[PDB]
Amino acid sequence: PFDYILSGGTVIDGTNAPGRLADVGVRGDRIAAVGDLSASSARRRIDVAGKVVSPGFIDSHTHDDNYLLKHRDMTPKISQGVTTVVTGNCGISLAPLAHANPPAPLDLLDEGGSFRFARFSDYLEALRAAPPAVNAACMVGHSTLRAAVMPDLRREATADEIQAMQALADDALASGAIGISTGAFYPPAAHASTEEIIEVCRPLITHGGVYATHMRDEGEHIVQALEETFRIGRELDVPVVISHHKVMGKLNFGRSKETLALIEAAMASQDVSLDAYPYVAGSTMLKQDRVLLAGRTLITWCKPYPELSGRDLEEIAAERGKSKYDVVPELQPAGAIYFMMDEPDVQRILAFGPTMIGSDGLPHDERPHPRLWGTFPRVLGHYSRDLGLFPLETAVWKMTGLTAAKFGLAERGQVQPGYYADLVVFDPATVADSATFEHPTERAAGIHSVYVNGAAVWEDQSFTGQHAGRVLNR
Ligand SMILES: [Zn+2]
Repeated sequence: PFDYILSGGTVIDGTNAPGRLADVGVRGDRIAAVGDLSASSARRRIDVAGKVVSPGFIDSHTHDDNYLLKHRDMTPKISQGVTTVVTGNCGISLAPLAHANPPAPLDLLDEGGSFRFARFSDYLEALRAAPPAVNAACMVGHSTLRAAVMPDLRREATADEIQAMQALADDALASGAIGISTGAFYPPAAHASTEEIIEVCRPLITHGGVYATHMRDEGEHIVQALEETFRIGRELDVPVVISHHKVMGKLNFGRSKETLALIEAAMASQDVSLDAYPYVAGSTMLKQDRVLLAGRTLITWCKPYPELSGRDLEEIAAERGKSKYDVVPELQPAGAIYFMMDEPDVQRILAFGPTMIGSDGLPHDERPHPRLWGTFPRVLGHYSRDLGLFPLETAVWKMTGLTAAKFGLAERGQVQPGYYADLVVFDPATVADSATFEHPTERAAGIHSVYVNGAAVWEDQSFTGQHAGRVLNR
């Protein structure tokens, strides 16, 4: 007999097909059957009339590396329907690095002494021994590798340093990492050359992993950064994933037309993917950057002056008699939210066929960007239903089947017999992001229940206590 059947709802199967009335039966960690299951014995037949049963949402871009260890409930994600997270993005991974004061932006993962894993395998073992509520597909970050190996980050790595970093990356992949990410936009890797990145990432071909990247620049020089990324992909001969695609700064508004055209052209000749979050503001370390600081900027946390959390940086700066750019050093380390994108570009990028959804949530932040709690329902409700940017099945595909295919997460991302029972039950009419910039931790509406490997992890608007997630391999 099946353990349970989600009966009477509409199945949106993750393959980008209009929903159809069908039941979903689960046995253990697997979807046993899909269709009219009235004739199948089941221990429970759960009524989900009026709801959609879809595959669990796979987050396209997280910084949950440490959150998985410290807050196993993973409430910000499971409350949104997320069942799997891709970690170790933008060159930032929790492991391998034993360091009491890692360089920003690695601090976005730190709760205080969190960087304690000398080997990547140590980190994966900790996850497997105390599993989180969601599955984890983990990448190793090139900036973490530089921090672990280089005595001086302000220059290109020597061959010896490249050898040490490549060895750590190869061990990580052998242990289960699904790829390597870079973020040369950030200080720890700003001096890394294209060749350094290529040499450290060589093992991806041998292990069948992916190359993910926070491009070197996402503004004035985004074409050069895209070309660098495509070149790295061709040299590595592995799939590339462009993280949180955007065009930032007023001088670049509207340029999504140009960037998406370059990406679409590259996709015709090499393997390229991209993801994005559904908002007009970014968030990361507080950084002295003319473009990030051009517009409205809010502080998310601040080490030297904790009282600044939540404040408007222009006010802080002006009261200190400085521009935002000049006041930044005295406030570091800190985090911020930057209103530097334009709605038409965000919509064009979200609607671009291949764009996967990634929240880019920064879970340890005191006053976080709402994308941490509202990304997926914002796409399903606001964008799909309310604005009609894409039909619901396409919005679901962009956070399920597409993502599972690009990251190579076998037997996940689709409601198919034999696949793992990572599932979401949501009300298409009411699903909505409730988190706002003012109240960024509000739980989404319309998420009825969420299942990971067949076990309910979210029910009655609460974590069930099921630590059902698994560390995944490509
Ligand atoms: Zn990034």
